[PDB]
Amino acid sequence: GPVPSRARVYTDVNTHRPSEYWDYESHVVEWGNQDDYQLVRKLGRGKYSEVFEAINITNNEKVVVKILKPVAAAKIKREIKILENLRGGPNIITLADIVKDPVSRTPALVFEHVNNTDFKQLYQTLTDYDIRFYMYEILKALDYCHSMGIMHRDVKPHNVMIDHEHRKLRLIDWGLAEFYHPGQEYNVRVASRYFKGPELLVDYQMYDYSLDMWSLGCMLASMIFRKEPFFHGHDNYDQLVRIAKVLGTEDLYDYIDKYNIELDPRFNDILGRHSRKRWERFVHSENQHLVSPEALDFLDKLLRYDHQSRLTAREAMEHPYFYTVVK
Ligand SMILES: O=C1NC(=O)/C(=C/c2ccc3ncccc3c2)S1
Ligand code: NA
Repeated sequence: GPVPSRARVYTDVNTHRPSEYWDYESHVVEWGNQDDYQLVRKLGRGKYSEVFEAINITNNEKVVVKILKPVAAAKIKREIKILENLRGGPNIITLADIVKDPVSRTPALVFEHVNNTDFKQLYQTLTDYDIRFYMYEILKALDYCHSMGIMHRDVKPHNVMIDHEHRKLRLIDWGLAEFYHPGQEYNVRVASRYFKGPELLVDYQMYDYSLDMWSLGCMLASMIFRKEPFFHGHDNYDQLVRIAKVLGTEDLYDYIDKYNIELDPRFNDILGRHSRKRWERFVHSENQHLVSPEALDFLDKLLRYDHQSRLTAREAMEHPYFYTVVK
């Protein structure tokens, strides 16, 4: 069968912890007072939640309330525990409270409010400097959660809240996040289509933090090339074909060979044969001011089939692309 894989950083962080850190099922929630929060406006609906702007009437500060659906099948406890474990980390959304919603009767998570324009609305208008600046801020969040034994598994523009006026960023929606345990096989039905790593698309379950670095690379490519999304698959199958048209098929087949993966036979009729395109093929008059040799080398080192070969978040922060950003 498939050959096993282990993360090359933060491999055993959870194994050394007391079980309370990662055994989210045994976590006992401390409840706040639902009357502290008055709902202001409906912001939108998640797959398992509904999200509202609200006011904390005890300090009159804006907050956001995420009321979870009872269809969660025990997944509420995981998100709560992960949010509490990561609270205070750089650029991690702050869980301010947990209350029991009086109408739905499910847990409602209370977050700090971010005066964002949501990143997907903004990330196609940024200057070269601002792409580098905000990418570095996202990397602070990812290295923090990875170093804490957690993979986000849903990195995408919608899940990065950016207050562009104040140049502040928060990584949100930890509802798909999971604790990394070496040797564990995970569900591949995570992340959003355009940001899914090759490991998910080829059904390789023993993945790790490096999944988030693929998703980050997809965001970077969309920003520097002004192409939304960069890999524009019509479904999960065509998604891998779109990747192969850029990265080539012989490296894909080498990845499959290395991990002893049984490629879904459906790919035989759609993958074709493709050679890697040099990154300069995607440069044009409208995006060339966002492209530099450093940007292309950095992207090249994120968007690799082999999850063990991609830059880690800390390696990424060391890259020359960020030498221009004030630290
Ligand atoms: O589905 C979700 N999961 C989260 O973790 C969310 C967090 C969040 C935080 C702050 C916000 N500020 C303004 C507007 C929306 C906001 C949303 S929404
Ligand atoms: Na820097």
